[PDB]
Amino acid sequence: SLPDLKIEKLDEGVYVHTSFEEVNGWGVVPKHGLVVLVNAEAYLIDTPFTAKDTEKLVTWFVERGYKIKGSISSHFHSASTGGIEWLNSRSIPTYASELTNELLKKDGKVQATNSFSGVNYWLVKNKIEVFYPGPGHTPDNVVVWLPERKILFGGCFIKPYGLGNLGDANIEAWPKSAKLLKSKYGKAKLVVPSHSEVGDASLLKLTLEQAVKGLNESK
Ligand SMILES: [Zn+2]
Repeated sequence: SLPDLKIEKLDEGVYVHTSFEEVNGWGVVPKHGLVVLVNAEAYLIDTPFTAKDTEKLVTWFVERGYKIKGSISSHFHSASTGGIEWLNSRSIPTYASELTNELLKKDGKVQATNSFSGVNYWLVKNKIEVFYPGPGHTPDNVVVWLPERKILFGGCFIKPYGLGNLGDANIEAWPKSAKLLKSKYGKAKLVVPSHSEVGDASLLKLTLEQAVKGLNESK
């Protein structure tokens, strides 16, 4: 029995949702995503691994007066797209970049209903921006920046303590990508990694350092 889905308030209009999967090392590993409340509507930033937890997360907010306006998945792995099938099935708009949908399709997974490309994309005009620093953890990974609170959701592109699974990683490009991220969001007040506790802009530096170390230690 895996731990129960958790939903904790991180900042005004921002919640961190946490779900868990069983791996082959850390046994049970926590996966953090967010929920951004704009007006009386909620935007899911990454989905839980399963339909069960995505449903629990959706209903938690629906029962509090919030309509689910949509979800955005930061990379193709289930940790971020596990709930797209369920959300699609409820006609809740789901978003992913073209690269992500291509990896999903290729992996025989259901794709986001709405796609996008380019370095940056505003999911919600001046409130939720999606940024692509380039390949790192996976070919498609993106981050989501909330300008108002200065919060950066890094998903698993932010690896401040070690890079983890390199299976779909691009070790030679990760450094460049992390440099661009660090220059782009040095102003973040909070950086939310997928598997670790929340931190400040230092996580961008630390991620860069691990990426560099990883490239060096590869050749
Ligand atoms: Zn991943």
